[PDB]
Amino acid sequence: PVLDAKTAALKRRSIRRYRKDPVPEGLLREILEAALRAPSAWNLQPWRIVVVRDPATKRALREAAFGQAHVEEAPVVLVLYADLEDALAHLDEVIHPGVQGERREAQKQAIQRAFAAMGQEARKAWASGQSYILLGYLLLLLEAYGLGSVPMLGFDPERVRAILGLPSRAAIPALVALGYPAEEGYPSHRLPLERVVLWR
Amino acid sequence: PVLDAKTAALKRRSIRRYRKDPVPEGLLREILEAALRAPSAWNLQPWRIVVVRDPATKRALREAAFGQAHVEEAPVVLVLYADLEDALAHLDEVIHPGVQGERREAQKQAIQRAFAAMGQEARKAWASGQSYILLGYLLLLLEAYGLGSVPMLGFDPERVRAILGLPSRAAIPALVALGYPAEEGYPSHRLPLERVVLWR
Ligand SMILES: Cc1cc2nc3c(=O)[nH]c(=O)nc-3n(C[C@H](O)[C@H](O)[C@H](O)COP(=O)(O)O)c2cc1C
Ligand SMILES: Cc1cc2nc3c(=O)[nH]c(=O)nc-3n(C[C@H](O)[C@H](O)[C@H](O)COP(=O)(O)O)c2cc1C
Repeated sequence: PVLDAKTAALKRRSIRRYRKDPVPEGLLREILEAALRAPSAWNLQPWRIVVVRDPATKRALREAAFGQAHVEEAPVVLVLYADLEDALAHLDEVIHPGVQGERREAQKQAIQRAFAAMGQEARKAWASGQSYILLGYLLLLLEAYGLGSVPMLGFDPERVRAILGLPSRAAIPALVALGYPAEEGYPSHRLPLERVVLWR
Repeated sequence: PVLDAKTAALKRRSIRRYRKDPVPEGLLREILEAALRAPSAWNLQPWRIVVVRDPATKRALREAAFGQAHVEEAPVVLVLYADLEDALAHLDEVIHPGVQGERREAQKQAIQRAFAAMGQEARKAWASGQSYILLGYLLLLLEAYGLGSVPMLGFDPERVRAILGLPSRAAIPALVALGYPAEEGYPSHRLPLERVVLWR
């Protein structure tokens, strides 16, 4: 009974306490397959995910996340990383299958030229930005399936790269702890609509 | 009959041709109120939205977006901008209402200190990243309500800032054209799950 998207967005709160029940791999795969349909500029999809269930690795990530207890307690921690260089080395995988021959090359050169003119920090920030569209899809879908989650930026990226063996060029836009909820979550407010939106 | 979140994510395609029917302001406000419940680091919510319906302004934005015709043809264009300095000047609006007295100050100083040590480009990229979580929520909700959309980065940000009178420090993570669909949209692929996800 997956929830409608409006109820999911209005009811979500971050959850930091979880039941001890495992999350079935079949259920996780259905959620990730739907979240990976998120759109990105030029269909580049620079996002990459590590699903961490091993207890020793979760304990190591808890230390990298300044001791946040939910990293170790949740049944599953997702590491969302962005690898622009892996995307650019495999551009034929993201170009539309109908766009072939000479059209494919012109699209591929325009993309390579745009990124050849950018530094390492700018590339990481661009690929991280696109990865946050996928994060928005994933948080709404986790709520719609009845799972709780907390996205995190409070961690040392150098330690996370070392524990998992990630490339030095990768950016890590978030860790996400998830599982079946054992708490309601705290009420949080948002700015009034009229403070954020201007009508023209 | 808002769609369930899984069907919305799996069926969405970008739409670039629209009917001439207007989008009622009451319907737009319900969608934006649900999308503005997206989460952000420290609840900072650095996103700001301009709803553009004026025909002359849409024509000016079409030129700024290198002539993309859907900017002028859609009934509504949303301009998503990020203003980190406006968020930091009003930190009392985002701090939890129960966190008062001395606790409020310690939270506010930690936030101000983190951003005082960053340059203008880094601040814009950080606020743009958080704004893409809201973009993910908004694209899924527009599909769930039966509207079509296309998010865009193909535009000159200096021209958009001038047309709307935005601050020089603002980043513009996307323009979004939307309306009732007049086309099915093109089929697009995503990478295989096993290419993007590693199980540990
Ligand atoms: C990108 C990002 C990073 C965040 N980092 C942390 C974190 O490191 N630890 C934590 O407990 N919550 C963290 N949060 C949770 C946010 O504080 C929270 O989403 C926000 O206060 C609104 O609360 P809600 O998610 O309950 O609606 C983060 C959220 C996002 C979107
Ligand atoms: C941040 C962003 C910027 C994009 N910019 C443009 C644009 O300037 N013009 C356009 O026609 N489509 C643009 N697109 C649409 C993308 O090409 C498209 O989302 C992707 O090819 C997958 O197609 P789908 O959205 O139909 O699933 C953009 C998408 C995103 C997410």
